[PDB]
Amino acid sequence: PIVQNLQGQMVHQCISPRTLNAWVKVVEEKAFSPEVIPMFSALSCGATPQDLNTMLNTVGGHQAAMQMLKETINEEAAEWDRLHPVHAGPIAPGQMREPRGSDIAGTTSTLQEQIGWMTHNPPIPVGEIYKRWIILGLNKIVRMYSPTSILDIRQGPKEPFRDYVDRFYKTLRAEQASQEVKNAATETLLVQNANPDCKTILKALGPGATLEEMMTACQ
Amino acid sequence: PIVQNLQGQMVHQCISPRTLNAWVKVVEEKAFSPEVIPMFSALSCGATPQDLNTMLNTVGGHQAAMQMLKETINEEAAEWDRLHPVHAGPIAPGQMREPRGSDIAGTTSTLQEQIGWMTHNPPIPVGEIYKRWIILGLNKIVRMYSPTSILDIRQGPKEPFRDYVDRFYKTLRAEQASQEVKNAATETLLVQNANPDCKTILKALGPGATLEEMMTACQ
Amino acid sequence: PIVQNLQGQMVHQCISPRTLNAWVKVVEEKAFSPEVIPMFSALSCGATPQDLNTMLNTVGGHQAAMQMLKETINEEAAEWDRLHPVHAGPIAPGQMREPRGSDIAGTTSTLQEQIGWMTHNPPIPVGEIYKRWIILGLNKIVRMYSPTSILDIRQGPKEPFRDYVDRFYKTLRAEQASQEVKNAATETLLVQNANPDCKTILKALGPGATLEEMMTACQ
Amino acid sequence: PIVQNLQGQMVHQCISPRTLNAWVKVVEEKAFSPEVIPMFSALSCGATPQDLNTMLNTVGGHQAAMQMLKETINEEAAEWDRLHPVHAGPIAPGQMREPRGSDIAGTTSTLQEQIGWMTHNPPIPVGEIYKRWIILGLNKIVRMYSPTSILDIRQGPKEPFRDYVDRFYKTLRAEQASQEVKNAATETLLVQNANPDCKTILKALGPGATLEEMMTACQ
Amino acid sequence: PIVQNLQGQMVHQCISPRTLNAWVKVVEEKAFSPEVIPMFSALSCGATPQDLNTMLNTVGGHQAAMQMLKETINEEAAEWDRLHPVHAGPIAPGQMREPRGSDIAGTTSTLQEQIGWMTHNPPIPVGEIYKRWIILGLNKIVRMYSPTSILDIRQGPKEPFRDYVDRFYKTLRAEQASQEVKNAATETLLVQNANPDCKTILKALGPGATLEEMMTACQ
Amino acid sequence: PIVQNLQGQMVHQCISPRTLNAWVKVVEEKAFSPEVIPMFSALSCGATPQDLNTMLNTVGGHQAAMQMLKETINEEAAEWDRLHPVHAGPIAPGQMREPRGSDIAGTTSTLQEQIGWMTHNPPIPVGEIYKRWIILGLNKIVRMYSPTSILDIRQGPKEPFRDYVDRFYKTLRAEQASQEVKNAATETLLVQNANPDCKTILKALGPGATLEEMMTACQ
Ligand SMILES: O=c1[nH]ccn1Cc1ccccc1
Ligand SMILES: O=c1[nH]ccn1Cc1ccccc1
Ligand SMILES: O=c1[nH]ccn1Cc1ccccc1
Ligand SMILES: O=c1[nH]ccn1Cc1ccccc1
Ligand SMILES: O=c1[nH]ccn1Cc1ccccc1
Ligand SMILES: O=c1[nH]ccn1Cc1ccccc1
Repeated sequence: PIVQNLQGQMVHQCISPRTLNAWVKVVEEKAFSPEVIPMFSALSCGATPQDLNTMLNTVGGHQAAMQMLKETINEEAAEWDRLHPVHAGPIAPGQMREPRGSDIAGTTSTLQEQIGWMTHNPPIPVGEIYKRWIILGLNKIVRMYSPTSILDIRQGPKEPFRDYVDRFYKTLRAEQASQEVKNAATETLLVQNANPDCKTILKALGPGATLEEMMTACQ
Repeated sequence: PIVQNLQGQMVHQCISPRTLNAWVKVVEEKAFSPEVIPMFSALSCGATPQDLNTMLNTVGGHQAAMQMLKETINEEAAEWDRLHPVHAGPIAPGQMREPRGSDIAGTTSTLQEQIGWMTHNPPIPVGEIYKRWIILGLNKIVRMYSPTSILDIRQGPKEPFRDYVDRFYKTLRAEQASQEVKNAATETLLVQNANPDCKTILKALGPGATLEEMMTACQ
Repeated sequence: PIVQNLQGQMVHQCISPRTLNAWVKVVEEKAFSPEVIPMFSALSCGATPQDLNTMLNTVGGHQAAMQMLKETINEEAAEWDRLHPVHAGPIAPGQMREPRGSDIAGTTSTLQEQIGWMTHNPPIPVGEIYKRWIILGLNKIVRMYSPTSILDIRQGPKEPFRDYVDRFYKTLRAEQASQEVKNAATETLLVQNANPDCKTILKALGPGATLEEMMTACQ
Repeated sequence: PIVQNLQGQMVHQCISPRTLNAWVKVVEEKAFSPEVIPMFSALSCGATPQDLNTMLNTVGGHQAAMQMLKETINEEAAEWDRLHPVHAGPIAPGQMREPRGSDIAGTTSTLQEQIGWMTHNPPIPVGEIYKRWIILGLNKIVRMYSPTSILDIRQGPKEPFRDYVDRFYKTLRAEQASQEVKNAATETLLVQNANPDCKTILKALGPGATLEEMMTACQ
Repeated sequence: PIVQNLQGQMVHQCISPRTLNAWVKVVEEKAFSPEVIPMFSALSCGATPQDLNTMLNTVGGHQAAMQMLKETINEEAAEWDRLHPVHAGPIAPGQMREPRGSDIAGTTSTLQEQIGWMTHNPPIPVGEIYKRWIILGLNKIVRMYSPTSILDIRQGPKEPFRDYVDRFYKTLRAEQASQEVKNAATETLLVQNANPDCKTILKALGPGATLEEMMTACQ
Repeated sequence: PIVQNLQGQMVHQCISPRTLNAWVKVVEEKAFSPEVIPMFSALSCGATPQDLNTMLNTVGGHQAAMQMLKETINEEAAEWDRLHPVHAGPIAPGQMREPRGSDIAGTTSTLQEQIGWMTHNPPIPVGEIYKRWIILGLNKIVRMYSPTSILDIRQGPKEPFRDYVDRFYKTLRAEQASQEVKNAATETLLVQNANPDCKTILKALGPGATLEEMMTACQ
């Protein structure tokens, strides 16, 4: 990653064994559970494109997902090259060349080039641009691997309302519902999918009920 | 988080794998036991709003709780915007814009904006303001998930008084009794809920008994 | 805690996940075994009152003990306020206010106030004063939870003398015998409580015997 | 490894116990799974030739692989000496000698010589040159230890298409297919090797199908 | 402990959770095996008397040993006070007082006094003096807890000579034989205590045999 | 160990709990497997003679080996004293004395003397000289504890050639064959010791076969 030292210069530091192991272990334990993505984002704080490729490449399983992710990165790289075409022919001696999509993705750029871009005044944030592409790809993977439609999350007859709501919102998160839909589902599908006893209690609360109020009501 | 370096400047540092893992593991092991909240506060020392969202978003279960927490944050954001309305229209070039509730909560502000506020002379402490909102939300969750009324904590006939007192005060903590009530319960409900043999001994001590004296008495 | 940096200034640093976890785990594993107290003291090296409250508040069990500890802290705070009454009415602008007992205990003081006191020339050591109160409280808890009187530690007929002496001094430590009594018990209760075969051997050594000499004698 | 300090000088630092243990443990757990190679590359960030030999030499098993790796290094060293012959006879007093292949590989050079080369202005990057040779050798080992031809990865009749695609691309990675072949296999061998029900669905999609679209289709 | 910072000043740093836990765990796992003493010495590198008392006091078991250790420390403190008597009556204002035996042992001195002594030009090395006393005490404990005389370590009839030699020298180490005796036992008791078949082979080697040669001979 | 600080001075730092524990654990898990020696070398990076004795002394088992190691160190110390005799009689006031073999081995020198030598301009590298002696001793131990002659490593009739080659080269490493012999064994003993089916295939390859080619051939 790129970090600041005591002279006030942002400098390269090696990715730590602790970071490398944390990422491989969260993928081993959680696969493409939605909460893996904020973990990836946080473990890749300050990452160069080299560091992002290290993290993705240290994953041993899930090679279907990793091939889909490469396809997404290639789509984003291709859109970058459409928006930001680069001069053909020789670099000005000693000067910074403009990054292409494959430079951002770390496959045609050196670590030295990456550092040069990320530490330019002002930064050309190739690490942050590439991380955006990767997270776009990972979100597609999370949606693909979501096992269950929200339509099939219904409260069991002896299922505590809290356990049902946990399943419901775990499902909406993987299915990648907007916050607007998560906020609004409280006075639609969450009530419809409740068991008869709880649905009667929720129906009676009226509209405008907070989730806290609905959970209190069906305790 | 924001930390101080050797030039005397408060600077951004990445959230550590150790911090990320500590928080996910305490939620896995303890759920919304009351002691999770001081742990959250301490693990989020120096946190930006980005870091607070990372910690909450890395939680995989408990999505009912996480949706209630978003509802609380939205209520606090809305009260902030009532107290501190911001100018519409263009930012003064190169100058700091005033934060809105959604900027404090990290959903409409950049990490660079957050750093700018938190390191301003004097600080606009968006991390501390947002942490207050989050802890307000988490305290509601702790109360909601408290399984047992204090009225139902009664000393078993062969239950050591110490084990009963541990249950009693564990319950009052989750039910979120004020310190005044915790202090005063020693000469009310704690005696009433004691078994006959201990209640007789405590009744005789008189008023003014310390908890230490009551625990000694029923040893 | 408060630590020194490279300019020679004592500065605040966040409590570490390693410290937080060490303390919660020693309380989980050892409860109020006497050796928990030196561990608390060492894990709280440099602690602000905020940090001491974090450590105590991260404990999930033992709420009888934690309520007794609050009662002790309140007694010490009340004695502080007797010795060191503070001016009522407005703070001199920009100047340091004098701490009250509740400021020392971290319930009515800010982290900024605490730092101000602890880093004043010369320090007003609110962290060390509060730690003294807490350790006074924890020592009461250790004594309360000591399960066995020293009168009931007697050497079994096939019990190795060393195993008996370990039980004896483990008991005296929890019962909170002075060093004078621990030193002097070697030529009283330790011999009286020994089995017949060892008591005969120890009786014959004469007075003045070192513990090493008594342990050699009954090997 | 070579790291930068506060004066702006790249300096030697000891290889950490954490790095040493991480590498030995990944070889113990994963052997020559392809993902071991990016892990080796990342754990050896900044490595001197001495550090690379330490990492390889701390491996206890797999001595067939380690002997093949030495053979590869010797081939690369021999090609280096062809491209970059060095002066015979005495070093200019106090001056830097040119590295030979065995100096790059750390067997005939001192740590001091290695540091001298790696910190020269401009660097003679003996650590990076040697790491290239080692990774060339390790890639041969990965290919040798790949247990299964891609021709024998075929979707079972009740095998979820995703599990088949994971096996397929895990196999292509170990067999060390180019990215061009991995990209193009989606509209050849991946369909041919699918079960009848999925092959019918994929045959119908037409050409141009993304992996995401094929995986959606056979969900 | 006392460590050096960047201004070139030896400064106090808190004992680390890692150090505290390492020591408690080695005593839990190894008790008073001789190898515990070099571990104590190394874990207490740079220790103040306060830090040495922390380490000893964090031990929960072995209170017979810990009482013997206090007796040894008191003997050494008493000899210090014989060699180095201190002036009675008032300290020169702002000046360093001379340490007494109980100051060296940390029971009558403050951490500030200890730092003052250890960082004086030239140091009054109270940490190193106290560590010497403690190690003297711990060596007595190791000897006391040694279970077996060297006279009773004899090679079994089907016992590999190497396993016998390991037992022999493990025993001599706990019994606290000088290096002179360990060196010389190779051509006395080690041969006498060998089984008949090995004793015949060793008898024939002649005098002057290295341990390596004796171990080769009886392989 | 000796490390560099920010003023550009090589300074003493305490051996870390992580280093101490890593070494004791590798000896517990691997004994005198050959790969323990590069691990010792790497864990002792920068070590003073004091640190090397700490590491060897923290080993609890293997006291036959540790006594042989002392014998080797004494032989090397004696050869040092032959090559580098030191002046008898008084040190020049305030000046550096020349090290004797026992000073290099840390038994008659202080840590301060060791630091003085290792940080002299130019260094008298007592840590590196002593580490050489120790590794010479440890290599003898590895050879002594090697359980099996290379003559007895023969490919089983259903043993995969790769598993046989792993045994063969694991054995040559412990028996401490030169690299020349390891390189040349590929076209001698490795073929002779192969099973009939593989020997026929290898016999036919001709001379000049790489290990990779032989392993491919007998796959
Ligand atoms: O190296 C890796 N692992 C996952 C993605 N990448 C970068 C990449 C992107 C696109 C095609 C090929 C390689
Ligand atoms: O990102 C997260 N996780 C939990 C809360 N937040 C911030 C937030 C607040 C309110 C609505 C939407 C998002
Ligand atoms: O916060 C905590 N946990 C244990 C003690 N304290 C401080 C305190 C002291 C007294 C009353 C109320 C609170
Ligand atoms: O020391 C090691 N372990 C694996 C490779 N190397 C360096 C080397 C290269 C070639 C021949 C001999 C030694
Ligand atoms: O505090 C501890 N634990 C073990 C020794 N010490 C210091 C000490 C020495 C002698 C008498 C009393 C106390
Ligand atoms: O202290 C230790 N442990 C193993 C070797 N050494 C140093 C030494 C060398 C020779 C004789 C005596 C002691």
